[PDB]
Amino acid sequence: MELKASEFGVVLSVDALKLSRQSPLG
Repeated sequence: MELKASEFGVVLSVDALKLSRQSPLG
C-alpha cells in the first residue's frame, strides 16, 4: 500500500526544480 501518484506530480514538478538547479552550478 504505497504508489505515490497524488505525490508523483509533486515529483516531476520537483524536476522543474532540477531546473531550479538545471545543472551542478559552476
